[PDB]
Amino acid sequence: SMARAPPYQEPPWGGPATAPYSLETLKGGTILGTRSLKGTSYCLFGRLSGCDVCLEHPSVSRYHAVLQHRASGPDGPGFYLYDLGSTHGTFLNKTRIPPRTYCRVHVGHVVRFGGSTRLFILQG
Amino acid sequence: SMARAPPYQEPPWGGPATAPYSLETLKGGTILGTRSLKGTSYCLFGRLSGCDVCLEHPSVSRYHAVLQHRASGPGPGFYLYDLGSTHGTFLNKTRIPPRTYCRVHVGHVVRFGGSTRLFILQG
Repeated sequence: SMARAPPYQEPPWGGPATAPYSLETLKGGTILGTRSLKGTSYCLFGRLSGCDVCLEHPSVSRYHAVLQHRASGPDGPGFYLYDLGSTHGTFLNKTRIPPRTYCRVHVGHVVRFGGSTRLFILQG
Repeated sequence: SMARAPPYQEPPWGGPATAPYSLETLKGGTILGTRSLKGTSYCLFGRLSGCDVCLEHPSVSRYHAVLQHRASGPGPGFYLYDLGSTHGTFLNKTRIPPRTYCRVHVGHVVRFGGSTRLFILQG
């Protein structure tokens, strides 16, 4: 069979995060760990082991969503959520975002994928 | 009926938040809602009805803590200040010292006493 394409193409405006932004995980009222976004151009979330963040919940799509960073100017931050046509949705605070549409993630905003219990907080 | 005034003195460096900052409230992995911090210098938390954020949990003090904004000059400056609460104020995974300003970076989590409610500073 013909080898599948990668699930996502980084847009021309994408680039690595240079400032010390991070993603903090919450699970059911409990603060878990923090993942640095420094040096990250984009973070791919999904149930497949090949994702940058591998979610276990069966409602999460194999390739679910991407958090894309906009290239920093020469010098707030430009992070955008992009749902890959997920089966059970991507949520930015309470809103289910439209598929395949870049949605700005302001600092402190919460992201949830499908029915996963994990919440991800963009932090500065 | 009505209570005494809170034991808080707005510091000289305090001033109103002009940018659209807010507090997102969570409980048990569920997002509850958002509280705008627009047009306020400080947000008072506690069990008394006079607080800006009124918590019902009995472990939350009558006047528990303040989130104080630093006056904008010519990262936002928000600082948490526990009013000597009996059962503590938590920032990140730490119970903060009483009556000490502690920087709350955007997206960081605040909790009061034994309450399961979480507050996230958002931009």
